[PDB]
Amino acid sequence: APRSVDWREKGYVTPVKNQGQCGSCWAFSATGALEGQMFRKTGRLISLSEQNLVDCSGPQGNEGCNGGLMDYAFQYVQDNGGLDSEESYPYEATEESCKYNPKYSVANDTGFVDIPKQEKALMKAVATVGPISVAIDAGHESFLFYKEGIYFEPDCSSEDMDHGVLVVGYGFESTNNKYWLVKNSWGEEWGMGGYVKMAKDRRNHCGIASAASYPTV
Ligand SMILES: *C(=N)C1(NC(=O)[C@@H]2C[C@@H](S(=O)(=O)c3ccccc3Cl)CN2C(=O)C2(c3ccc(F)cc3)CC2)CC1
Repeated sequence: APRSVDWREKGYVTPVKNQGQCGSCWAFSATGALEGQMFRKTGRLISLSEQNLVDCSGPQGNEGCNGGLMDYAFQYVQDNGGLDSEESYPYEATEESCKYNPKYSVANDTGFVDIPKQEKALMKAVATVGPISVAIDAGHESFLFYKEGIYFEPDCSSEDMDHGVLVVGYGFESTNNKYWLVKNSWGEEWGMGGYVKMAKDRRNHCGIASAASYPTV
């Protein structure tokens, strides 16, 4: 694979969003990945509706503002035959009745791919596909209060993940210096404009390769 990848530089990635006081991280991870794959396919970047996922993907197993899985979101989009745009179905950070309207659908998917649970495989996938949904262990004050540089938490778990985010690339600092470029959903005042550089090739730090996946389109 290349030594560095950054899909943001190719137009694959919407600006950093903010989930607010709703446990919808999984919905932002899933819209991020689908935004990327729709861009790959069509050349058009259109921001997608997390609220549509929050309100409507219960049947697939998601739990609204209480949590969910990116693969269940990808399944919803396939089952449903569409997903509305962010503009048409804006984000409210609370649960409400499903208001999906097929007239405003701007995305589709045909399923999803679960990546092997190794960082080499995750790198392969990022290098070829685009941005990738990942699970991480973000349950640490060091993460909540992260500002700069490559994030490494000695007490991170590779099994107990609690937050869905989006890998948009990877690289290295200087010339234990590799990182994953990770888009969060906590607004642009957290981290590096809303991004974190997660330690890469340090034995699956924080579980970043433990539940990685993307939608097929
Ligand atoms: C986001 N605001 C919150 N976190 C979750 O909803 C996370 C997202 C996924 S994950 O990325 O952690 C994960 C973990 C293991 C395997 C696959 C994935 Cl995609 C699930 N989340 C959770 O916190 C858990 C969960 C699992 C199943 C479920 F139905 C609801 C939650 C505990 C793993 C809401 C804080």
